[PDB]
Amino acid sequence: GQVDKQVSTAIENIENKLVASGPGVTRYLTLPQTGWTPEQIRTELDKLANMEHTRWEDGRVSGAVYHGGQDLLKLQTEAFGQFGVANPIHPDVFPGVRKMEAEVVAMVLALFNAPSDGAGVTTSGGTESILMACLAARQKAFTERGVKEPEIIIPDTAHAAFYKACNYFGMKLHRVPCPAPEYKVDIAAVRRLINPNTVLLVGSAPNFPHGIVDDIPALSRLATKYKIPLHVDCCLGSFVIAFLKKAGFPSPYEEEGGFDFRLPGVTSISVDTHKYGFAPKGNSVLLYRNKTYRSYQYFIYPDWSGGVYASPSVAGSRPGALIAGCWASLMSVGETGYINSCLEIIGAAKKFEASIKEHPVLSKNLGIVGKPMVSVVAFQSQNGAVDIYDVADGLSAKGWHLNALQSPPAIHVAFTIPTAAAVEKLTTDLVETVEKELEKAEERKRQGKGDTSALYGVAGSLPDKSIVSRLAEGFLDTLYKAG
Amino acid sequence: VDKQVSTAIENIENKLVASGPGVTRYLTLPQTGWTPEQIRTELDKLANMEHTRWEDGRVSGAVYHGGQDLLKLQTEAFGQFGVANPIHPDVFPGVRKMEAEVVAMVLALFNAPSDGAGVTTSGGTESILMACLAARQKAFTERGVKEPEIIIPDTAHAAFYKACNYFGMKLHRVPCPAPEYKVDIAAVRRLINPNTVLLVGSAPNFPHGIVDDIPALSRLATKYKIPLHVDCCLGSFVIAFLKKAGFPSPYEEEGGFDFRLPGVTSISVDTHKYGFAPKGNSVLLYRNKTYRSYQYFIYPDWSGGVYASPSVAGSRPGALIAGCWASLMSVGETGYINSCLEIIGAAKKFEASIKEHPVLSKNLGIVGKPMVSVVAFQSQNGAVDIYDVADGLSAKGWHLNALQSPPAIHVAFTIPTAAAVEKLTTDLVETVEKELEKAEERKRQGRGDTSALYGVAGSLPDKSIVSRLAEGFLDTLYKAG
Repeated sequence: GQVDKQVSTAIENIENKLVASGPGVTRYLTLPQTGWTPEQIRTELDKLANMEHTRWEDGRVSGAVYHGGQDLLKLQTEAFGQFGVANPIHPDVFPGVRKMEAEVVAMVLALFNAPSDGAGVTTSGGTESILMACLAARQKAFTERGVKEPEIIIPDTAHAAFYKACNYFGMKLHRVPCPAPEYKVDIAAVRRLINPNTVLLVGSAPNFPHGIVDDIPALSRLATKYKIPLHVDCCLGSFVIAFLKKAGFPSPYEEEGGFDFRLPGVTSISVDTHKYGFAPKGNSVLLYRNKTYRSYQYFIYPDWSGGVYASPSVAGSRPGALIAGCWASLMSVGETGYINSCLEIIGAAKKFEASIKEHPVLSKNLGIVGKPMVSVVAFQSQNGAVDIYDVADGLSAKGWHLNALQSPPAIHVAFTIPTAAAVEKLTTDLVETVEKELEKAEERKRQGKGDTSALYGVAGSLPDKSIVSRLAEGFLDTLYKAG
Repeated sequence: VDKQVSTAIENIENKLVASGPGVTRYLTLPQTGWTPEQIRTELDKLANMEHTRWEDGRVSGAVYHGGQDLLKLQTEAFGQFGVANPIHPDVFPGVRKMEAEVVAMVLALFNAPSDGAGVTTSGGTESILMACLAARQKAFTERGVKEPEIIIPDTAHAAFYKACNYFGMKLHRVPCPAPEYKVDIAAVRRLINPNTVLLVGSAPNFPHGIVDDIPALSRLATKYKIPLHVDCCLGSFVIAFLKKAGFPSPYEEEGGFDFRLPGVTSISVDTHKYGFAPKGNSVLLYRNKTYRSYQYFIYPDWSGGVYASPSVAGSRPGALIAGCWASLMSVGETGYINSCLEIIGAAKKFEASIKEHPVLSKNLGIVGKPMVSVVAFQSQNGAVDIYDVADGLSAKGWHLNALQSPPAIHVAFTIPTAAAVEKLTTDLVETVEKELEKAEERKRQGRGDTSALYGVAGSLPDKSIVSRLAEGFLDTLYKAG
């Protein structure tokens, strides 16, 4: 009962927090009987656009909007306008799109020093990329090594999409710890888990939670040695991780052959053109060391009454409009653009990182998680008087949308062109937030002795996960609740 | 074999990859960003590359509306919601709303129950995948099934195979025999076993545009307590508005083909076909939230925080969502009824033409009894090879769909193609006539046409051949240099 009531309450709170109601909220739950007018639609749409929301425009949201620049957005919009009806599955009908796509891939292959037989596909997103990589490896190991009970070895810090992959394609997952202070995968632990049913090694460049780049060289050595495909999740490093050297920022493992196709064990890399490529959402690229590989992810069904069906990825039908958007984005930004943006973003990251380490308050109370090199800075509490989640809620109350982590308890900022412009303000607000909690503790001690974010703390520590499970289930339901 | 293959592939590449003077191939990022005007210029160039003229209504079921007014609106929506990502509802509430509303509107269209739930997917493929996954997870959680099986009609969409391949399920193909080209209910029944986790039905099916016996499937589904999924991807809005338009509604008098039938647990609908939403916009419908839930992915233990996603994709395009939404609102019931009237009208007209026109009626035959937007016809004359007809129309600039079982061609009518039905009829007549003449000279004395090679390869003992051929195609799709 009680658990139930608590849950229901929590859900109700979520719904009350996400579902926007109140006078003015017209809920359109059935098709209009007569078509609205263009102006009508435009009006309503503006109305929607101006709903109250975390002001990403004010650079207060972590890694949600990477560029946001009107000029670019317009361009993307025009591209969309020109290729609105384009569907690449019909290259003979939409050749332009087909070209643009190919080119996008090419351009990315180059960024990561791909071999000449390098091949790649566009995917809707990093999730899809990862899925397809996994599938690829599975099919590979099946066709070649006749493997039937597939296994993949991932770091704990690895992106959940991998678990999704294993869940979907029926693979056994192995999570290796990334212990402090390095917060990098345990190579020995990886080695130990390698067995004949291992079909994929995974590495992160960097990883979502902490923004740490795993020991891709070491993983490559293992991969080469045991003849197992290495996949690099670079979704989040995107362009930024690549332009690091050009920007002058140290490139992860430069002196050990980098983190990309330069390393012979690296067989597949996933890159999100929509994160730091600044492409429209719905634009990622998966790279394979050779066509031979890529092929495993293809779906061909020749016996179909409707004709031979062939699809390179998950989707049959896709949006040429978005493809074109991605393309132009790349062309409009260009090497210079990316170097510049890199400079800014990484600069901001480094500045923040310094702030935490140096600022008299922060340096005493907080600590950086590992040694982040890219665009993601994760920090945790080094003072038992300051609960990190409390800090999170404190910043949230100040209008910040940062990312709360679990293992360990921490917060991360994924810096984007917007957030980079707000770094100082972030620093300020963080200082103030921290101070406040210190006073609270002081007041607690004075008194002798309400914690929010407990969902990630108390609930994070809760014995069963069923609780958080139901909580999320609600969230998701809410996402589609209109009535 | 190898040489033949390689040649074929080379022909494909030489037929899809535009080369030749002026074809600038950008294989690396420009060193300095291009200017807006430069980009616009290039983009126009790309847009005006030579291609099958869908604008002239010569492409089957690729562009459903294509109307400038709508496109502009969609474009504006995209412009306003370019950066929107629904996974952040607190950041992009509008999108979150619009989505929910879309789902609702569709749920209504198919007479969903009050506890009816639904998600948006990128497309019908994804819808189908998610339905299959849902069923699987259901049967696992509830009936502890470990070796899942699904029963589908032969005419069912390949995405089902993809689903089974992906999620490791056993697939059962049931025949759809002439003249009905509907699934064999008896054969379905016989295959039902404790490991059966999903029954499938088509409304209509892609190849022949036939609606399966959804009532019967519903009965079986209720009886054996197995989920029924209706693939409605291709019936989309048009099948929903058929009766309103005045055209007969499949199985009206037996409770229709949608949630009115108690056995119908899930329906997949493509807002991007006849909803006229931008590409990347489909909806999956479930009789109850409880059901829908099975397709959700929740990973709570993740160091980055509790991950939860409703479908395949984590990140998604709010721009597209908003576009789809507006499309609906801008078109409205009236609009859809009108478009239905036109499209179905055209289909029927074509169907009649084939049955009545002195030439065609003698040489061709409709496949089954189509009622929707897909009209499929085959050769009734051994002198006329359907694929040859296909190639003939192809030479006339038509992009129609060539089928295998049986050998046939289909037209999926869209606002464009509907406007060209007459011209299509004319060109078809002329095409047929030609092949008849050819056969005359043939018989008077005693080669290989492309489509024929497609048929020959499909008639070959092993599919490995065609497989490779397809692979090549796909590779081509990503060849830039």
